[PDB]
Amino acid sequence: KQEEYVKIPKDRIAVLIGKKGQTKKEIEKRTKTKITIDSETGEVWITSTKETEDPLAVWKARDIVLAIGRGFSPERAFRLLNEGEYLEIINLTDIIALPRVRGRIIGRKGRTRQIIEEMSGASVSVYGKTVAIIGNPIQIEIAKTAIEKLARGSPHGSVYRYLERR
Repeated sequence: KQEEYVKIPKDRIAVLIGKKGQTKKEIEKRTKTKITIDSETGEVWITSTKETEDPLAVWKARDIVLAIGRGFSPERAFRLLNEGEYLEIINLTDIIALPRVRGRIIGRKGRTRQIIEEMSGASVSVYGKTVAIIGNPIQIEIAKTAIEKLARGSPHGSVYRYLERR
């Protein structure tokens, strides 16, 4: 027996559930957990079943839920099922008003965020008040560092050279 409890934005619940519960059920099937959603509050419970492999199966389902909630598509959140892959959520507030930080990370037509992902190997989601990263710890650390530089006003050339070096 095991229960993880989280809360995602009301904005995201519909994407977590998907077409007639298809996404919710895809997460349940891949992790062997039960996901229970409150559609009014955005509250989500991730519970183990008799089929659950181990504690990490629950944490991974929870992190997929959290990743979707922080703006990753479900297809992109399912990266977290891979071993050695972790989720890191950063509040934009403590790496620096806000739409300007988001634009610095994303770039013109999202090109900077594509450069960060290609070069670090991490997946990156900029959404509301957070940036969220999916990667092995090293990949996360590289994307995190580039994002921090960009948030503080570091020129693109410096960030791109830093990323080449990594």
